[PDB]
Amino acid sequence: AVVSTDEYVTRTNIYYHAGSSRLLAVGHPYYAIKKQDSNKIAVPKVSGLQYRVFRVKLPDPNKFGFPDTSFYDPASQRLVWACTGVEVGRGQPLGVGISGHPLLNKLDDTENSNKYVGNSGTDNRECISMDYKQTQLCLIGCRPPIGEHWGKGTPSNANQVKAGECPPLELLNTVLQDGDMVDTGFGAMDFTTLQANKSDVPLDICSSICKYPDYLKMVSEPYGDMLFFYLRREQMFVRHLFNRAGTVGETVPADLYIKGTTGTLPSTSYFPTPSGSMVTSDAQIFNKPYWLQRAQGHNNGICWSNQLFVTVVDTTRSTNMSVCSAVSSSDSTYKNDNFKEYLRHGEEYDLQFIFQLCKITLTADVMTYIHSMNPSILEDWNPLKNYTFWEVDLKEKFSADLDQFPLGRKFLLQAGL
Amino acid sequence: AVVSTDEYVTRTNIYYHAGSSRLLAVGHPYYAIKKQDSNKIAVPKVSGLQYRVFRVKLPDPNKFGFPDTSFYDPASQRLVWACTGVEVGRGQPLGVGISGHPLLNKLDDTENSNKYVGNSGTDNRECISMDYKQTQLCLIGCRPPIGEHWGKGTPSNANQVKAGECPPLELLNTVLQDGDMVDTGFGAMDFTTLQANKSDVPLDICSSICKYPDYLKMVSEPYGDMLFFYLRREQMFVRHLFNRAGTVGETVPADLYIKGTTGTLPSTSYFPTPSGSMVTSDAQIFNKPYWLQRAQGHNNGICWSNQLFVTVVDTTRSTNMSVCSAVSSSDSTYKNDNFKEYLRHGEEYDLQFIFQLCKITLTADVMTYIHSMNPSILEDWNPLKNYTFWEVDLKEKFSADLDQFPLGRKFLLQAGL
Amino acid sequence: AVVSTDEYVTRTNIYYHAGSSRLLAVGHPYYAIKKQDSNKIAVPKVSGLQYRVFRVKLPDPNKFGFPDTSFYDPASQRLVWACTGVEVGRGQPLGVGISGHPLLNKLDDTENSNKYVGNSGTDNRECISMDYKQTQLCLIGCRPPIGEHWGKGTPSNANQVKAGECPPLELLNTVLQDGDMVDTGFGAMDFTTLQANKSDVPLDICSSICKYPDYLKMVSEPYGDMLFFYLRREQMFVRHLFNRAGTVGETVPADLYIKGTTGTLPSTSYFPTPSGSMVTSDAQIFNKPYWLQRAQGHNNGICWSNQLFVTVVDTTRSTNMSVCSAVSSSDSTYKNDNFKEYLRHGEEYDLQFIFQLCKITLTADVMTYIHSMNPSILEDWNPLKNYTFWEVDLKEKFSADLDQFPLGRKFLLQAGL
Amino acid sequence: AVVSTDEYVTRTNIYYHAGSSRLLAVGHPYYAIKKQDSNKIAVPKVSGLQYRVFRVKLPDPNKFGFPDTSFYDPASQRLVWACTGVEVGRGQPLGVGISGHPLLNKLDDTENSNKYVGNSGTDNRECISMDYKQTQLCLIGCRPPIGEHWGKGTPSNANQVKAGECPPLELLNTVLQDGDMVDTGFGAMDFTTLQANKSDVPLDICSSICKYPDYLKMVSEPYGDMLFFYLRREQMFVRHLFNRAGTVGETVPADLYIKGTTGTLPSTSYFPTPSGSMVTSDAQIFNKPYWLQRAQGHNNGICWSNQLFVTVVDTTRSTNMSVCSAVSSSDSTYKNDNFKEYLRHGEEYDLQFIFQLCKITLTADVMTYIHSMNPSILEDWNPLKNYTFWEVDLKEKFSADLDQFPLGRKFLLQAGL
Repeated sequence: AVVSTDEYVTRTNIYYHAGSSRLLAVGHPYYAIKKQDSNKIAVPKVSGLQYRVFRVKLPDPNKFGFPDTSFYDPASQRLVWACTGVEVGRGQPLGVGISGHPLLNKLDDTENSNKYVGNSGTDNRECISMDYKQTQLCLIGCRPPIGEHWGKGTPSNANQVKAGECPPLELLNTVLQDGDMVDTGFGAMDFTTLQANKSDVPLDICSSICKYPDYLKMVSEPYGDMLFFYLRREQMFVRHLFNRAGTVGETVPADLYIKGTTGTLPSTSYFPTPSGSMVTSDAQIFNKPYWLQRAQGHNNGICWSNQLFVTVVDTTRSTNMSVCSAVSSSDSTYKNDNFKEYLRHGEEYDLQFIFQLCKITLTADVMTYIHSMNPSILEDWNPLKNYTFWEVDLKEKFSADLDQFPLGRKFLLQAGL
Repeated sequence: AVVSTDEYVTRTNIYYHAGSSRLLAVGHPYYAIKKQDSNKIAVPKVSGLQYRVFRVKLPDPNKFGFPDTSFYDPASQRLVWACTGVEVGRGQPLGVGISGHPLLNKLDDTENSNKYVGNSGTDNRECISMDYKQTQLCLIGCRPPIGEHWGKGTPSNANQVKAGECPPLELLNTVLQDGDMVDTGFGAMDFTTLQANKSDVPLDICSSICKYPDYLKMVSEPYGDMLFFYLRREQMFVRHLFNRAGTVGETVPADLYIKGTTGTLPSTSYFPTPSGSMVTSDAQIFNKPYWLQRAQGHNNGICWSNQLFVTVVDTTRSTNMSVCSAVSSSDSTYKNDNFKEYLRHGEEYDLQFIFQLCKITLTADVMTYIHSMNPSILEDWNPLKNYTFWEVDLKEKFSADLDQFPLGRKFLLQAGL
Repeated sequence: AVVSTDEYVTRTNIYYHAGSSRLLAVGHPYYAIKKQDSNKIAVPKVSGLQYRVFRVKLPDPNKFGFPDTSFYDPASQRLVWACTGVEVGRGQPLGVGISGHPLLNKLDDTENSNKYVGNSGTDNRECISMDYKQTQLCLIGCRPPIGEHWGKGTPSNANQVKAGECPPLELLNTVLQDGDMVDTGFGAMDFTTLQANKSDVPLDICSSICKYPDYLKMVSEPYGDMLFFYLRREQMFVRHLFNRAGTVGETVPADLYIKGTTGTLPSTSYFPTPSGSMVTSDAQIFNKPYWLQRAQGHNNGICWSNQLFVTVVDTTRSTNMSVCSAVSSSDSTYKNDNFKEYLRHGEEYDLQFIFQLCKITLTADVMTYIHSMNPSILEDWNPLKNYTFWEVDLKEKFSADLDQFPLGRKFLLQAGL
Repeated sequence: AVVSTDEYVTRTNIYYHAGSSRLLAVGHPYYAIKKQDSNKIAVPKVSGLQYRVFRVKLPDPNKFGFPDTSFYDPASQRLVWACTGVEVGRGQPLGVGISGHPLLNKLDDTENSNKYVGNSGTDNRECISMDYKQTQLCLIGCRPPIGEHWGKGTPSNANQVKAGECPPLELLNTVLQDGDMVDTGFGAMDFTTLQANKSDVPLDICSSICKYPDYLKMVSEPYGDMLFFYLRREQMFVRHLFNRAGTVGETVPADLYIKGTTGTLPSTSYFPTPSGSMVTSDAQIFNKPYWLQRAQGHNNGICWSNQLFVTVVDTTRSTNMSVCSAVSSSDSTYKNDNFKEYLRHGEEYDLQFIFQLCKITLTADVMTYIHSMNPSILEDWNPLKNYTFWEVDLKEKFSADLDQFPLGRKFLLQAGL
C-alpha cells in the first residue's frame, strides 16, 4: 500500500524563496519561421494556444550546507525540497488571438442558409479566421503531467481499412511538453493523421496535436507525483455553424428522411466555430499566490529529485500584434506592394516559489518503499532526454530572506508566525 | 404506511470504495453506422445529447466474508450495501455539439422578413444545423428512473381521425435507457410518430423520442427507490425564429386579422432554433464528490438487490471531431472527390462510489414490510430483460482501503473521523 | 537588505485632509488640433484611452509649524507625509468611445467570407470604427510608475535587416506620463516605428505607443516606491475577424496546406476588432474610498519628497460628444455643406487624500540607509524635467478638520476612534 | 465651521407615516402634443428618459398640535420633520423604449463597411431608431439636487468665433427639474445650441438638455442638504458604429495617414448607438424601503422648511404602447390610409415615507448657526417660482398608525421596538 509522504518525510522550520527571472518568448503564432534554406529555426512558434511545461531545476539540498541541520546526520539521513507556495506571474495585456486558414474547408453557412444551390464544384475552400475556446490551467507536480488525445488506432484481425475509409480512433496518452497545442474547439485529437485534406482547421493546429490534460488519470495515480495541485478554467461557445465539403463517408440512412426530388443530399458534415467570448481581469486564475498546504494525492509537494514541473495554458493574453514593414519609404502614395505584414506574439512569465527543507531518514522500511516508488531517488543520493521543456534553473535563485520578495512577504503573513 | 429505511436497516462502521475503470464510447453523433449489408451495428451512435443509464452491479455482501461481522447472525440477518458517496468523473474537453438536417423544414426566416413573396412551390426544405439546449443532470437511485414525453394518444368512441388531422397528444411515462435523447429545445416528444415529414428536426432526433425526467412523478413515489439524489442544470435561448412550410392544419380565425388583399395568408406555423449558449468550468455539475448523507425519499441510499443506477446527461462536452481521409495521397492539387469526411464523438466516464455495510434483521414485521415493498429483495436472499443499460460491474472493484483513492480520501476527511 | 519603513518612521495621531479642486480636461479624442499655421497646441487631445499620471505636490511638513510636535526635535528629526486614504472622484456620465481610421488597412471580412475573389489591387483600405478594450486602473505610488511595450530592437553582429524585413522586437520599460495611450486591444506596442503604412489601427493610436504597466517589475522593486497600491480591471472580446492587405513577409509553409489550383494564396495576416463590451456602475473601480492600511512593498505610503503619483486609466466614461455648427442658418433646406461636425471629449477628476504626520530620527544607521535608498531625501532636508504629468498642487489645500469632507468623515468612522 | 444636525436637533419617539396617492402620467414619449393652433399643451411629454423631481410638501409641525409635546416649549423651541424611511413604489411592467429621428444624420455603417463609394450627395440622412442607455437613480435631498451638462461657452478676448467654428465648451451647473432628460448615451450636453443640424439625435433629445447629477459637487457641499442618500444604476454598450455626414471641421493631420490616391478622405466623425442591454427584476433599485439612518453629509434627513425632494430616473419600465385608431371601420380590406398610429407612455409612481418629529431649542449659538445656514429657516418660524416640480402635497397624508401601512409595518419591525 502506497502511503502519504507525511509518514516518511520530516519537515523543518527552514524556508527559502526562489523566483525565475523574467521569461519572455516571441515568434509567429501560427507556424515557425526557419531560415529560407536551412531547416534551423529562426523565429519560434510562440502562440497563446500552447502549453507551458516549465522544468524547474532546484539546487540539491545535500550539496548545500545548513546551520539548523546540526540535529541531522548526513550518514543515514537525506534532504528534499517540499514545495510550499507557487506564484505564476503573467505580464502583457489581456486580449484575444484569432487563427485562420487561407483554404479552410467550409462549404456553406448552414445557420440560416439562403436556399439550395445545385451540386458544387471542386475546391470550395475559403479564407476564414476565428477565435478559439478560452482556457486557463496551471498543473503543479514533481513529474511532468500527461495528456489525452484522439488518435488513429490499428484495426483488428479482419479486412484491410483501404484508403478513404474511417480509421478507428484510439484514446492515447502522452507527456505534455512545452509548445504542444491545447484543444481549441475542435476537440483533442491529432489533426495530421485524422484529417488528410489538411484544410479544415486553422494553420496553428491543422498539422499537430491538440492535447487535453489527463486529469482523470493523473488524479488516480497511486503516488500522485504527476500533479498535486491544479486549476482549470475553460469556457467556449458557438460563433458559427457550417458545412464541410467533399463526399460524405458514412451516408445518411434513407429511412431518416423523405426523398427529396432534385438533389444528391446536401452535406451533413457539419462543424461549429468556437468563441472564447470575453477575457476579464476577474476571471484570472494567475498572478496570485497558491499555497499547496495539503495535496490532492499522497505526495504532499515533495519535489523528488530536486525538480518541479509547472504546467500552464493561458489564452487570455493571447493577442497577436502585427508589424508592418515598408520596402521603401520613398513613395508618397499608398501601394500594398510597398509594405510587408508580419505577425508577432509575445509570452511573458515570472515564476516564484517557496520551498520547505525536509529530511528523510533512510531506514530498512523507508528504503524499500522509496525503492518500489522510484529507484532514482535512492540512487541519485550517492532520463527525459526525449521530451522538450522550457528549462528553468533556480539553483542560484534561492534565498532565505523571505522578506525581500512579495510572495515571501505574503507567506510569512499568511502562514501567521 | 411507508417507513424510512432508518427504521429497519442497521448501519455499521464499514465503508468500501468502489470504482469503475475508464469507460469510453466512440460513435457517430447523429445515427448508427451499421455494416453496408448486414443490419448489425459497426459503429455506434454516441452523442452528447444522450442519457447514460449506468447499471451498477455490486458484489453480494452475503457471499463476501467479513471480520466485524462477529455480533451478526447470518441465520437471521442479511446484508445490503448503503451508498454514501458518488463521484462522476468526466473525461475530455468541454466543447459544443451542432446537429442539422440536409432537408430541414424551414420555409423563411420570420425574425426580420425582407418582404412577402407569393405562394412558394413544393419542397423548400434546406440544410441547416444548430446547437441544442444545454443540460447537465445526474440521478442516482436503486431502480431505473422514469421519464415523460409527449406521444400519440388513442381517440375516444367518436369519429375516425383520418389522415391529415392532428392526433390528440398524451403524456407518457417510460423508463430511461442508455442512449435515449434529452429534450433539445424542441420539447420532449416522439418525433417519429408525431412528425410524418421527418424533415423538421435534425436527424439525431427526428426519428426518436426526446425524454425528460419525470421529476414530479419520481419525487412522489412512496418508497423512493427511483432516485434519492439528483441535480439538474438546463438552459437555452432563441438562436433563430423560423416559419414552417406545408399547409396549416388549424387555419387562423379571420376575425383575428383584417383581410389583406393579395394572399393565402403566409404560414403561422412557427419554430424557433435553440442555443445552449455557453459551457464553462464553473457551470459544471460533475467531477465533484456527492455525499448523500440524507436521502430525499424514504430509502436512504439502500441499494436493494445489490444494484444502482446512475442516470447522466451532459451537453458541455458535446464536441464532434471530424476526420478527413484521402482516397489517394498521390495528387498535388486539392479536389473534393479525393476526400472523405467522417463525424466522431468520444464520451469518457469514470464512476466512483463509497458504500456502507448495513444489516437487516428479518423479523415478522420487517419481513411483511419488505414483502409488500418488493418481494425480490427476500427471495433473492436464499427482470429488466427488455431495457438496455450501460453495464458496470464493480464486483471485483471493491476495496476497504479508502486511503488509496481521491473519493475515499475525501470521504475520510469530510466524514471527520 | 531593504527594510519596511515601519522600522524607521514613527507615526503620530495627526491626520490632515487634502484634495484637488474639480479637474477638467477637454479636447479632441483622436488628435491634437494645433493652430493652422503655428505648431502651438490650440485644442488638446483628451481621450478616454489615455493615462492619468497626476503629480501631487504636498506641503513640506518641515516648513509648516505644528502644536503636537512639542516632543519632537527638529534639530535631529524630520517629517514626511504618509498616505492613508485616497479617493478618485469621477465625473461625467458612464459612456463609450469609438475609434476609427478613414484608411484602415482591412482586406476582407474572414469571419464567414462569401467566396474567393482573385488577387486584389493596390489601396483597398476603407473607413472603419470600433470600441476599444475596456479598462479601469489606478496605481498609487511615490514615484512615477513604469510601462512596458513592444518596440523595435537593434539586430546582432550579422546581416543588415534591409527594408522589407521584420525587425526584431524588444520589450521596453518606460515612464508612464499623462497622455499616454493604454493598450486598446492591439497589444502594447509602438505603432509609429512597428507599423509603417500607419493605416492599420485608429488614428488615436496608429502613431503613438500604447503602454501596459509593468506590474511584474514594479511589484518586485526592492523599496516598493513605484506603487504601494493598485487596482486593474480590464476586459475585452472579439467583435470582428479581419484580413490585412499587402504582401505577406513570412510566407505560408507549403507543407501545411494542399496546393489549391487557382491562387496566389489569400492573406493570412489576420487581426481582430476588439470590443470592450459593457460599462455598468457595478463595474466601477472608482468613486470609492481606498485605505492603504498595509503596503504591498516595503514603503508604507511614505510620500518621500512630499510628492504623490496617482496613475489612472478609465474607459468606462469614454464618450466623445459630437458638435455641429452651421455656416449660415439662413437656409431652409438641409445641405451637408452648410454644417460642420466636430468631436469633443471632456474628462472630470476629483482627487481626495488623507495624510498622516510622520517623524524620522536622523541617526547614524538611519541616515546611511536613507542615503543608499534615495540621497535626495537627505539632501532636501537642509529631476523629472523630461516628464509630462498633470500637475496637482495641494500645498494650500490641507485641512485639519476632517469632519468637513466626506472622505474626512468616512476616515474617522472607518478608523473608528 | 459646519456641524452635524445631531448637534442641534433633538429627536423624539414620534413617527408618522405618509404616502402620496397613486401618481400617474400619460403622454407622448418624444414630444409634447399642443392644440393645433393654440400653444397650450394638450398631451404632455411623458418619457421613461426623464427625471422625476418631486417636491414633497409637508405639514408644518408647528401648526399641528402634539400630546407628547408636554416637556417642549413652543416659546423657545421649534419643530422639523426628520425623514427616516423612503419607499419609491413603481408601477407598470418592466419593458424598454426606443427613440428615433426620421432624418437622423447617418452617413454609413463603419463597423464593417462594404467598400468605398465616392463623395456622397446632399442630405443622406435616414430614419433610425434605438434603445437608450439604461439608468436607475434616486436622490433624496431637502433641496433640489443639481445637475451638469456640456454647454456653449463664451470665447475670451481675441478673435470672433465666426459661423462654422466649433464653440468652446463649458461645464454648467443647472437645477434638475421634473421633465429633464437623462444622458442617453450621447452624453450630458445641450443639443439645441451645440448641434445646429438638429438631426443627429432622436427627437426626444435633439432639442433639449440631457443632464447628469453633479454627484461630485453635491456630495462635497458643506451642509449637504442637496442630497443625503442616493443610488445610481447606469449601464449601456455599443449596439452599432456609424459615420456622420457634413464637412469635417478639424480635418485630419496629413502626417497621420498615407496619401491614398482617389479620395477627399471619408468621414472620420464617428458616433456609436447605445444599448441599455437588459432590464431585469433583480437589477431593481426601486420598490424597496430605504432607511437613511445615517446621512452622508451633515444634514441628517432633516426636512428644513417642511420640504422634500425625491429625484428619480427609471428606464426599466420604459415601454411606449402604440394605439391604432381607424378612420372608418366600414372597410373590409386593410388600407394604411384608414388608420392612425399614435404613441403613448405612462408612468406610475407611489411615494411613501416615515418622518421623525424633532425639536430645536432656539438659543443664541443655534440661531446664529441656522441663520448662516439658511435665514428662511428662522424667518419662516414666526422662492423656487422659476423651477418646475411634480408637486406633491402630503399635508393631509400624515398618520401615526404606522401599523396600517406596509412601510410603516416594516419600520416597526426593522427598527425593532
